[PDB]
Amino acid sequence: HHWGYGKHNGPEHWHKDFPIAKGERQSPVDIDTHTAKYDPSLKPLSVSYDQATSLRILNNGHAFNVEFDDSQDKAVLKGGPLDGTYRLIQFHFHWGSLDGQGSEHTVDKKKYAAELHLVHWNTKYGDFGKAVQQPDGLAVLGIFLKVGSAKPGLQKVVDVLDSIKTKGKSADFTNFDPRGLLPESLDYWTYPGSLTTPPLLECVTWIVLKEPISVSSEQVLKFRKLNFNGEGEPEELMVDNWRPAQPLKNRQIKASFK
Ligand SMILES: CN(CCOc1ccc(C[C@H]2SC(=O)NC2=O)cc1)c1ccccn1
Ligand SMILES: [Zn+2]
Repeated sequence: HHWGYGKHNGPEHWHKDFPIAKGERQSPVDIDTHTAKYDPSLKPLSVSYDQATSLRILNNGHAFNVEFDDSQDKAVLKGGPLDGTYRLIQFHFHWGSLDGQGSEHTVDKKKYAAELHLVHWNTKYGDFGKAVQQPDGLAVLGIFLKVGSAKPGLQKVVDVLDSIKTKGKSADFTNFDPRGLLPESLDYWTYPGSLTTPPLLECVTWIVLKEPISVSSEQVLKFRKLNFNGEGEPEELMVDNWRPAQPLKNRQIKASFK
């Protein structure tokens, strides 16, 4: 009886195994656009993905992860609210059963169809496992997806999903350029939070882009054909793999833009 997104093991149950689920800096949150404060001291975000080396795509039973070589400073996030250098380790998405839900963060209570998370770790902690034990260990760049025109740069991801349908399947996934998943603007909101799955560690500086990317209905329909289950188990469609908004508590969301 392990955690997941069902009636019996979903977010409302996670606190039993992971009491930090009720902590002081949990994610995601609703972004109240009128109460976020413009912070003119926030720097532009530096996204340096020119040298990114993708390796593999994995269905881990909760999402699919596109994994990168993080053994050198090749794909790094710097600037914005961050001190020092954060290495890209993986990206994944959260999405819904319906276009009207799927994002983890919300904007004035609006749910997007999906949310992309580019996960980066602070190089001053040496490895990802050490970084998650630190309050400034990770930087996650969150990007909303809305359904409209196709995202050309997403299609290579969409087309490999047939090969990783079930939990524990992986495939080669080299030479994927994550710059093709970014919107035009790097305007962002930022706040201190957590991993949005168990172990729910309070180690993340969240950077959520204001501008969504557009993906087509066909692209997100292919996400929804993935399975939570392993091969030869009853089919459970991988849909609604999002944690809902958590209490903001004693936090301020800052805007990089007026
Ligand atoms: C290091 N580790 C393994 C898991 O740590 C995680 C890091 C990120 C994620 C993905 C989350 S965070 C986000 O933005 N969206 C997600 O889905 C999940 C687990 C540990 C460390 C201690 C105990 C157990 N495992
Ligand atoms: Zn995530």
